[PDB]
Amino acid sequence: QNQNIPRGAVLHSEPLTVMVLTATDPFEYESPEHEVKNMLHATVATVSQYFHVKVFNINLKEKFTKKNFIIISNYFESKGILEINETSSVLEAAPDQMIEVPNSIIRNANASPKICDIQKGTSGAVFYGVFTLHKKTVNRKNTIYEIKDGSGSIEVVGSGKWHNINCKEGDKLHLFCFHLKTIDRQPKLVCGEHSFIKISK
Repeated sequence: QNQNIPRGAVLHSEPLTVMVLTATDPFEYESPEHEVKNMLHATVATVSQYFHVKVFNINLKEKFTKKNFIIISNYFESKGILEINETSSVLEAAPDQMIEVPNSIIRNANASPKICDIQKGTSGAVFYGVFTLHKKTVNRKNTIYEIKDGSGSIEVVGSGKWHNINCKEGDKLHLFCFHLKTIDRQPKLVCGEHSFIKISK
């Protein structure tokens, strides 16, 4: 711990134009020092790639609206996820900087992984996606959300803000930035600091 770039992460200084595809509202979370912090999640695309983005400056909420074009620089990339820090630059693109993102990229960005492919993951691998709730178990300390698709079932462990969420079997759980851990010799998805869940009917 001597530079702020995480282990195995990369600093990108050069400007990158992206189109915003989706974004969450700002939400509060807790830092390891128990400070209340604020961020949002977003998905953005270039003409050739999409990225999930952790946005650590909620003053950027209006810039991260669907179909807006923005230019990012001085941001980190870690495990394929972009991180927009308070020190990052995020500017509104000019008309001559807008780009044409193919629909295939947008469909891809919006696709969820199958649970069987999540189950193949290495310890610590990070996943996002929308899954059907099969079974919920609220414990003293955390909640087990068992999600299922045609490829398999897996447990999602929620604690803190993600403990005892208001949902029922059959609802869809939109998971942001969960990661794989081995518990009872079986892959489970668990929260990290920046995890988020949204429920839909």
